[PDB]
Amino acid sequence: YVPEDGLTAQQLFASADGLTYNDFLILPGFIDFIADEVDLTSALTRKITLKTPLISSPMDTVTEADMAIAMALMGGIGF
Amino acid sequence: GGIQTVGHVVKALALGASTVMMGSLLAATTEAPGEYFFRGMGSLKIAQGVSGSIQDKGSIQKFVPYLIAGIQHGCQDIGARSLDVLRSMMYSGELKFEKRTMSAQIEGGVHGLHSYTFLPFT
Amino acid sequence: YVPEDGLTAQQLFASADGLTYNDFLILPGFIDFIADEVDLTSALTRKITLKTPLISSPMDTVTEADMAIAMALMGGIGFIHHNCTPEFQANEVRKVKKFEQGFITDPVVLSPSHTVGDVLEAKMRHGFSGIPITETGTMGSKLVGIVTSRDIDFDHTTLLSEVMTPRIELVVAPAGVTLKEANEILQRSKKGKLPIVNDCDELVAIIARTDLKKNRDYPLASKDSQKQLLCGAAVGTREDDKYRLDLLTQAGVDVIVLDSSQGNSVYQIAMVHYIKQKYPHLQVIGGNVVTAAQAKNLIDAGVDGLRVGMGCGSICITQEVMACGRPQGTAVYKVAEYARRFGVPIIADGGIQTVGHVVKALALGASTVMMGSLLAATTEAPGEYFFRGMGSLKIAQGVSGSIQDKGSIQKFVPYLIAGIQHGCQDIGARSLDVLRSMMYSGELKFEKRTMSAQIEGGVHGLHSYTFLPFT
Amino acid sequence: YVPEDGLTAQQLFASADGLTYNDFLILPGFIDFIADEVDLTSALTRKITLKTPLISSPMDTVTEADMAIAMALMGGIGF
Ligand SMILES: NC(=O)c1ccc[n+]([C@@H]2O[C@H](COP(=O)([O-])OP(=O)(O)OC[C@H]3O[C@@H](n4cnc5c(N)ncnc54)[C@H](O)[C@@H]3O)[C@@H](O)[C@H]2O)c1
Ligand SMILES: Nc1nc2c(ncn2[C@@H]2O[C@H](COP(=O)(O)OP(=O)(O)OP(=O)(O)O)[C@@H](O)[C@H]2O)c(=O)[nH]1
Ligand SMILES: Nc1nc2c(ncn2[C@@H]2O[C@H](COP(=O)(O)OP(=O)(O)OP(=O)(O)O)[C@@H](O)[C@H]2O)c(=O)[nH]1
Ligand SMILES: Nc1ncnc2c1ncn2[C@@H]1O[C@H](COP(=O)(O)OP(=O)(O)OP(=O)(O)O)[C@@H](O)[C@H]1O
Ligand SMILES: O=c1[nH]cnc2c1ncn2[C@@H]1O[C@H](COP(=O)(O)O)[C@@H](O)[C@H]1O
Ligand SMILES: O=c1[nH]cnc2c1ncn2[C@@H]1O[C@H](COP(=O)(O)O)[C@@H](O)[C@H]1O
Repeated sequence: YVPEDGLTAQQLFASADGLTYNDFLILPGFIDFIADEVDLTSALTRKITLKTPLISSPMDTVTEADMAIAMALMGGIGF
Repeated sequence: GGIQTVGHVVKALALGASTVMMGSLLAATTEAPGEYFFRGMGSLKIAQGVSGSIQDKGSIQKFVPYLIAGIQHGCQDIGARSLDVLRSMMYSGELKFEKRTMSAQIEGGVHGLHSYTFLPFT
Repeated sequence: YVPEDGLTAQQLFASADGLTYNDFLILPGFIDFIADEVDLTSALTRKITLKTPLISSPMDTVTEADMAIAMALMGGIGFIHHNCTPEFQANEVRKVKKFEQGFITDPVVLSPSHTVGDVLEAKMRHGFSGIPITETGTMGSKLVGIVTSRDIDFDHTTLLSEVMTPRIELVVAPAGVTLKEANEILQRSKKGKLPIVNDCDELVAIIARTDLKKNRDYPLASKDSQKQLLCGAAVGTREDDKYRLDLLTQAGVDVIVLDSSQGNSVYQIAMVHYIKQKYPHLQVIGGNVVTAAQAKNLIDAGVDGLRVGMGCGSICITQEVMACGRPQGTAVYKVAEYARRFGVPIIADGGIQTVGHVVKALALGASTVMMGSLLAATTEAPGEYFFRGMGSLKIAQGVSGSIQDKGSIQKFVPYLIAGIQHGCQDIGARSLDVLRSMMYSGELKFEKRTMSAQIEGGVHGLHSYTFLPFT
Repeated sequence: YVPEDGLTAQQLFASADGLTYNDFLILPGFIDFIADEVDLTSALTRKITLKTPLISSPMDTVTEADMAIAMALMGGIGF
């Protein structure tokens, strides 16, 4: 038996202090697989599944046609 | 002091007490001093005790085996192979407690019945 | 805009203080429906759905055959206690299953050479009086006639051939016809019995007017695909329980519950594995668990249901004989919030004293509620009156009590249903499933009830009084 | 994975509210042994080990010679 350490997400966010990404960490676990085996298939909407989570934001300094092509080729999607 | 039942004996053994010393639980028995009908040692300059009476409970040689079996079953229901393992479990944090408010205390011999008898095998 | 009041279930139970049913309340909501509209269809195990959540606990002072019948008729289910000979338990389950039948596939029959005394003897022995008659005195023979009570309203030495209604007169339906058409020809016939014979004129099975009359009378009964009452039985975890279970399944049990003070043990898990190997079609309900850790390994073993609660029974002295236990409200909440992910329903047993406790238990995630003392003194309960925990006697786990008698189940349970319906209607839940979804999403909110708020039930402002529930 | 339930002894007694035996419970665990297998050997003092924890209190209404004998015979000790 080994005691549990750290806060669940629910416990962490219950305090209502306004956390951001730079304000908490995830404690490690157990490794029994090569890194490349991880699968990133993610769902964009309820009928589109992307093989990677990456998306490019719709802005006039990013996501041209030539970037939407080059980001759809790599598994993501561009707006 | 305070030991009234096997539950209290095991609770005291769980909290770190190596042994448990009994008073009233053994006061009325075939081996206890005096005689029957049908006392705190400071009970009499000031009264530290009281003079009581108890229902008689047979003999120690027939009553203590029940008190041992109750302890064994109480630890077996917890998963401790011995008292030392039970106290080690309490110390390491493996054995966990729950608080018992009054409305959870009344859930022992609940008063749903009109009358009853106990008959412990003793 | 109106501010939110009260604590969600999660907020109420996060403090970890050990709440019970008498230690909190549910704040009301909005009413836009008549009480009778509420729907109580509850799930016993993963393949049994009961039209009411009431269960009778397996004990030697409750759940006879005559109470399992009278509680299955009213929509619930009853578990036959296992403090009896295995043949006795099998007989109890047989009598539970042979109350209403549909196709009576094993009717007792006689040959024409028998005697009116024999027919009367069989009547006194079982209860059925419409004895079919076949040439060989068995199912595999020509149907020659039938003898019923109306034929014997009287001499006892006369043979059945002199009292039978012959086959030339009988109105019979050809075998292989669906149940509906069989009932149609029975009802146009205006006669009590409709034997069923095949194209070879050989008796196959019979149906009775009284079975469909019982269906008409009891709309909420619980039945299987053969239209015969649903029965459950309890069994221990010793070795002899294997032969016990063999006998039980011979009787025709539908659901079996493992009986143990603490469920989480290698012996219970071995029984679960044996059951799910020998009888894959039988639903097994796990033992008494009060924690997620206890529930997990029973779920893995493959219990189709879970019994939650330990130490809180009315007749239970476990909390005093040993130090283990957990308050009923916290126990039911915290094993029913975990079980829900795997679909195994929960049966919160013990501590139920009132309709308020029944509804409180069903609000906290318990799919069904199992009752003890509430049903112990009734016309259908075992024993006799004047004017007992199953471990009450090496050590006393129970107590022998007495209760004030409460009439019959068939007149007591409708009030118990109406109370639940009104309690949910006052909250605004169209059904128990909606109530538990409300509890889970956070819409249904609770309030704590200190002692000075508990004393505000039947307050002691009165000198004396009477209750008179319509029952 | 299954979440932990209940309070450790340290957590239970940290509040400093004055608990007694009738004020808390012990949650159950796992059973893989017959009850009789449990061993109760307990230590009275640093050089006396009793095969059972039971002791009889020293009082004038208990622990005669005839009870000290009958309690030492059963594994305990009497004062
Ligand atoms: N409210 C409660 O939680 C509660 C508490 C105590 C008793 N009860 C009731 O009392 C009745 C019996 O309780 P019980 O605890 O005596 O049940 P039980 O005797 O069937 O099981 C308890 C004991 O049986 C032993 N056991 C089980 N299978 C075994 C096997 N194969 N080999 C060896 N030992 C084995 C266990 O180790 C344990 O000591 C039941 O009706 C039960 O529900 C209920
Ligand atoms: N002979 C016989 N027929 C039955 C029995 N129970 C139901 N039936 C028939 O099976 C059909 C059941 O459909 P309904 O009567 O519409 O519905 P119900 O009463 O809810 O039926 P259950 O779901 O069995 O309660 C009808 O034809 C009934 O007459 C029974 O015990 N015996
Ligand atoms: N009212 C009434 N019911 C009858 C009569 N004869 C038989 N029955 C009922 O027919 C019903 C049919 O259901 P079952 O009990 O399953 O019938 P069975 O399986 O043939 O026989 P038993 O188990 O012996 O009762 C029985 O419950 C009997 O009570 C009779 O003369 N009058
Ligand atoms: N299929 C059938 N066709 C014709 N007559 C039948 C048939 N089955 C039974 N009978 C006869 O009809 C008469 C009454 O049958 P029924 O089944 O209504 O009696 P019962 O229900 O046993 O009597 P009770 O009036 O006590 O309820 C008897 O003479 C019986 O033998
Ligand atoms: O006279 C007395 N006054 C106060 N405490 C006493 C007296 N005599 C014995 N005790 C203590 O009280 C205990 C008995 O309590 P019991 O276990 O509940 O019966 C023992 O722990 C004693 O040492
Ligand atoms: O003999 C016993 N000792 C301890 N608990 C029992 C015993 N018999 C039945 N029980 C349980 O106690 C309950 C009955 O409590 P009630 O609902 O308050 O009457 C059911 O949940 C049972 O399974």
